[PDB]
Amino acid sequence: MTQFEGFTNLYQVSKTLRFELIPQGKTLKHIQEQGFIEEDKARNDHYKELKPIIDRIYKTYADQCLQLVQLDWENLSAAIDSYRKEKTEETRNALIEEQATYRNAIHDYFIGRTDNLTDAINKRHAEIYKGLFKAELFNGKVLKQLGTVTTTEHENALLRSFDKFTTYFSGFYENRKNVFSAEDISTAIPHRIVQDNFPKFKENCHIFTRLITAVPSLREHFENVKKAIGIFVSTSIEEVFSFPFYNQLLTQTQIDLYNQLLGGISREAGTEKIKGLNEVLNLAIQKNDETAHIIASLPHRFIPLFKQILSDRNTLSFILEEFKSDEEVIQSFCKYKTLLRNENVLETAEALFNELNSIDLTHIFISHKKLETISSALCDHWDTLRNALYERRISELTGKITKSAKEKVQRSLKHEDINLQEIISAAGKELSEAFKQKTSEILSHAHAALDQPLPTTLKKQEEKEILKSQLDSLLGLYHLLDWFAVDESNEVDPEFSARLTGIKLEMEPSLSFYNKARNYATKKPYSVEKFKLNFQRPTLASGWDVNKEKNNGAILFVKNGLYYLGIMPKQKGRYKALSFEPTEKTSEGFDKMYYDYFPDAAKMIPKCSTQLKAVTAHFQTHTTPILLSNNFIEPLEITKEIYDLNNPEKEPKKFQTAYAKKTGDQKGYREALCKWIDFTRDFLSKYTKTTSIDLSSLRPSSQYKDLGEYYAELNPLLYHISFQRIAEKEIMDAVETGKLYLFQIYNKDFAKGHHGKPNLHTLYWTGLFSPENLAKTSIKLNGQAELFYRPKSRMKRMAHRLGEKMLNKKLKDQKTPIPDTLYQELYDYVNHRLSHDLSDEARALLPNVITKEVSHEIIKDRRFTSDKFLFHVPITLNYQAANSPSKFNQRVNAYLKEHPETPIIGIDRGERNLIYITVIDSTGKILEQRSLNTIQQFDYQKKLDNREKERVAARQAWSVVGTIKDLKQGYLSQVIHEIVDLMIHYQAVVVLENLNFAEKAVYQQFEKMLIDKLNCLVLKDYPAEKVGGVLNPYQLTDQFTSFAKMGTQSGFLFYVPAPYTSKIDPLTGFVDPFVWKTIKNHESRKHFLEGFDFLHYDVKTGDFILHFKMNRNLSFQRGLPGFMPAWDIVFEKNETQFDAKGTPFIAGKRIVPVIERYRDLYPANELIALLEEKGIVFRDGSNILPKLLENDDSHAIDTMVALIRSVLQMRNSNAATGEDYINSPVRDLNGVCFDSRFQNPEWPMDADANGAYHIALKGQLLLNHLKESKDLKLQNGISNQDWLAYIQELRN
Amino acid sequence: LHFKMNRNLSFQRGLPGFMPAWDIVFEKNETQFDAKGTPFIAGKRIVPVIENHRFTGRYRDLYPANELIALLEEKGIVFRDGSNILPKLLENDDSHA
RNA sequence: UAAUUUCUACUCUUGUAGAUGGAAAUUAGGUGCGCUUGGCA
DNA sequence: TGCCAAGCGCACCTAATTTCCAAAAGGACTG
DNA sequence: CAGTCCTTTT
Ligand SMILES: [Cl-]
Ligand code: NA
Repeated sequence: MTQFEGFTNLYQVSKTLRFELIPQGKTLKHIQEQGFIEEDKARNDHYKELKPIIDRIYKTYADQCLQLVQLDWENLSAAIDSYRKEKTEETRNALIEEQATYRNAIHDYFIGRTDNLTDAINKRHAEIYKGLFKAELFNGKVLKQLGTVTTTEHENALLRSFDKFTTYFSGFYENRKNVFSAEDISTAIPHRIVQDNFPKFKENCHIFTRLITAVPSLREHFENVKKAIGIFVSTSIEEVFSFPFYNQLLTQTQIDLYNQLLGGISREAGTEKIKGLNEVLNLAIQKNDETAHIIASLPHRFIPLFKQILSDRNTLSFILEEFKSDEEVIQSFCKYKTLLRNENVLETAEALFNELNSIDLTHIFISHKKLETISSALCDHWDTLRNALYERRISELTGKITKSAKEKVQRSLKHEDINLQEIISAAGKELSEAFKQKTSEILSHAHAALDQPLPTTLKKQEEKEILKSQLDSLLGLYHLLDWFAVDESNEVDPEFSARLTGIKLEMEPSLSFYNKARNYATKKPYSVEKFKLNFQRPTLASGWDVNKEKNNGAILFVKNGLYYLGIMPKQKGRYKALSFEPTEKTSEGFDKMYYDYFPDAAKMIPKCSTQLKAVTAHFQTHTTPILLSNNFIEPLEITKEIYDLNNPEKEPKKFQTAYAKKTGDQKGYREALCKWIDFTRDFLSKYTKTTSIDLSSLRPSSQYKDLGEYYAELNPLLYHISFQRIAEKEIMDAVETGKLYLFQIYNKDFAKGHHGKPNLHTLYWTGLFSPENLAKTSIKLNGQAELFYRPKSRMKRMAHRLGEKMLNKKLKDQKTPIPDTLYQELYDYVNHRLSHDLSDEARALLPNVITKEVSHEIIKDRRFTSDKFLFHVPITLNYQAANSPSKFNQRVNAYLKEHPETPIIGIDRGERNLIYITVIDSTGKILEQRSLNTIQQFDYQKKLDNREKERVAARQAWSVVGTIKDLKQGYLSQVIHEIVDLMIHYQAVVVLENLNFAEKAVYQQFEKMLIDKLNCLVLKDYPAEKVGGVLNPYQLTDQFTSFAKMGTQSGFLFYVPAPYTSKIDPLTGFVDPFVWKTIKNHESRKHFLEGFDFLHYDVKTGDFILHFKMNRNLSFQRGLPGFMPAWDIVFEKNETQFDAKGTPFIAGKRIVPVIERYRDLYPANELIALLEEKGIVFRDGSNILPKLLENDDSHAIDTMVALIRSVLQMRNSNAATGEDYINSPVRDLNGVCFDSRFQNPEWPMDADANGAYHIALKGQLLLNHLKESKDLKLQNGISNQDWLAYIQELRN
Repeated sequence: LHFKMNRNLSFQRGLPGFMPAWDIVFEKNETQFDAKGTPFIAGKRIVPVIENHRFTGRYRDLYPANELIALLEEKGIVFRDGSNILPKLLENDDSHA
């Protein structure tokens, strides 16, 4: 049978380790003498200047190709339409095929293999493309064929700075292939054109069509917008939304024009913005007329296109020019301030506002657009002023006050500019005072700011704050002046209008200044960055192989449990390359690694045999075999059969499984497969690097199903590591003469005083060089290691000064933390600087604190107070396995069917908890449940919330923002740790919400980290040879590829829909079945009431019972009949009950919305109240519902229905009280209503816990349905109805 | 101490009155003289003496302005510049302060 | 209120516990501020 | 205590997805 | 050239 310990060595996992390098002997001196750090820093800067210049080549060529593109998009449109309407696998595969067709068509323009062009252009293109990813960039040929464009001397100086060193760009080359690729990859121009933007552009066409059909008036409105924007003059609005035009939307310039048709164009701040289509639509919806509803019911928002890869963005909107220095902003603003002084704006403004005290307030108007801003400023609420205006006008109407008249008044207030006399009359003299007070403040602060002198730089935050407040004050005055409606439509006092407009014009630059100052001041300062080291070796540390040591300059050593990196630089003088001679292992010295690798057979074999030039040149005009002798102890035969096998016309090769899919030649497949493997074995037997490799463990060629299976077994044999001893003399002299740079590879696990557990990464590294691993490779050392230099980034400041005492964050408990609010007090107290008497709570903790005097000076941020050499080195684990797994989920599912006792860990994002776990057994009973707001005695939820608020505050205060991703990782690392221990201890499935069905970041980040961890899980404590140790990692999730490609299962991890997991009774499965949106009138509520069979009082219990059949009130339901035909809904007597800990609560309590804040509500009590007010007999046990209905009192009906809705509100929250409970309105089989307030640990302790519990239980649904299934295939999602039916049947 | 009346409404008795804002003043604790000629200390308050928890038999003379000067100088806050003190008082969340 | 390849939390311990896939390229989005036209009874 | 919709501009922070993780063939230099 | 060492490849 299967076993949990059988989840290992299923696929390769690559990782990077990071270390510090400590130079030894005269290494640092030689590095300094040779001036390598400066040289490598200079390369880095040259790379950064050059990259944009070189990028100009790609950007131009790409646009030149994309301007010529003319495709027909109908077929792709159709495939999209098929797969959308019918959701099958065959329609998908058709779209995937079509997608790939369209991509290749776009790509054909780049490579010069498109029929839509002439032979001359296709010849020119292929010629350019042939040189885009080589050093042909740096020669000028590709720029010679592209235009008569040319480069400035400085640009040529840069290009020649990478002479004999163009390989520094060999990664860049890959990044740029990723732009021009035809593959289905995000980085690529074709993908962007085909799978990103075209769907959008298609959808836009559809939206346009449907809109102008429903509402043909829009056609011209849209055309008019285009006229007003001044783009696409020769193209009518119809053509813009036709497929052929999409051929004109492949270049950035045109995409931005398209986007601004949707988007509109802003001018200077304060001026009217030109509206685009999407705004015109929004405006039309917000009118709430008939045209609005028609539009609101359709799709009413065009989708902007994504940008073209690499291309610079353009905008027709106004861009404000930047300040360049502290000095420039201070001068400008200082001048503007002086202008405002000499102009006499504050004294005019004050005189203007005074004018208001004794002038006809009928001839002063307030802008309709500002009425609500003024309300907030001068009144309790934003609607105060409107409402007072409304109510006053209503009171002034003549005749019987119809509803239409009130309607008319409301409509008048939307547009009309209101005079100040009316505003005052409606709101009261209070308003006059609030106005005068506010104008005083704004003038007072403005005056203060003009008098207050400016700082000398903006280098300190205190200085930026001086700048900010002065701008704030001036902006305040600008805002105040902009309160007044000044236009000549209203009968404004002529003087007032002229004077206001005058000082408004003088104040207008405040806007411009405010924005520019912010845009400058909130810039982040150049922080120092580590840069790559090369030591004058273009292929430095590219790969470790003995045969490459003389080119790549990097070797490894071991000596007395310590690890060293050997770098062999190219010095400035003439020196013979350094050679190392082994000796007897007894002699003192360093053990040097001899690394022996033949990379991926699949590529290297053809590279060294079939794909040779001489081979290709021979088979071009010959059919006779060719025998290779060079690097072969005996000659290797290349026959035409073999050559043509790896070099076909046909798209799939005859030995790839794709030829088996495409055709039906299983004979010829396996025959081609055998002959190729045979040939590989012939190569391996003869080639110099492989001939001595024992391949007897390989099987006979004929027994391999796929080529991958073969290469999977082969590659593990083609890598070996051994050590030989070099004498101390050779090494020390090499260091002495500067022919060797020797560094200790270091982390804190190598400290003299290290005496604890090592970092996981240390364990990987030591496991890598362990004897077991050398004999049978589990961990491989990979090439492409990198060395970095990181300059000091902080100043040395010891966290101490003299005889300071340091206060442990935890008590002698070594468990209980000191409150955040008390720490500084206790800290200042134990260092005798409190400045006041100690608080009572501090004085209570005082006896259990721990202090440590400072004997040894430890440096804050020490690691960053001096330059460091860093080293990144990649490794691969589970090396014996294939590179990707096969049918990983099936293997888990197989294991699960044979292990029905498997427990489930539900994980939930909560409302009051970041993450909440509930572990269930295989019978759906809770083993454990807890919030993970606190781990290791630290409240991460509080720390995170505080840091998020700081970051907002920073943003608003033009202060340094900083990062929160580090704190998030800190937290999630602890969480991941605890989930991993639970999984291992329980051998359990883990179940999370699918987020496709706020604080969704912290949970998304979790998902990622959890999977990455479970892809390769090593537990420090476990021995190396035990499953879960370093040489046998656990692999419990499927190999992560992308979130895009992720399904509802990744091994032991499962995703389930969140709906109906929190607001659901744990004992019955009951959910509120009603849609309260559809209960809105006296009519709807009364039909709703008529649907219930009875409501009657039970004198025994004190409860009311309301009987409902699920087949009634369908109009008001969500179409989820679940499993139960009826429910007795219960109004619980509002009596005292006691929880497990002995704390009381009131049964049946609800917490309902107020929005003042929430209100306590006792339904049963309130029902009795209603019935007693109405005088309706109920204590006999009679049906109350006919009597409420026959009476036909609408307020009694409303109340009753309001009460029903409350009773059905299971979840009841109040942050203030910390209540967040579930109380079910229905009795379980044993005749009791669930209440989390009882604090029974068998059940959910709160609402968030209930969530996790049902997350877990949805997983259980998947495991139960898997068992019953005869496949190893998990069902695709869970419909809400299936869920409810499941859980309701189970519980009852 | 400036208070807008359309503010901190959670602690108000719901009696806005007529005025929008008040400049609450901590009067300097200097000597003033009544008409008869008797001296008194301006700004003086008479507050119950409180023993731990809730115990109040006798009363005591308090001088708010001077005690504020004490509290600021304790914590090294500069105030004779005319600068706003409120942000500085709650910038570090000192419970005593 | 300190030590780290680096991060978070710690300090019996000149260090502890857990985590940690790098580099390069690209793209998408978020938060904040400013502004525009509108909406809310 | 006022938010919300559609959108334009600026600052910076965060996340997702691609390539590589190489010895040796190939050939541009450089006396 | 013949060798060296950066460039490019499967
Ligand atoms: Cl829910
Ligand atoms: Na450790």
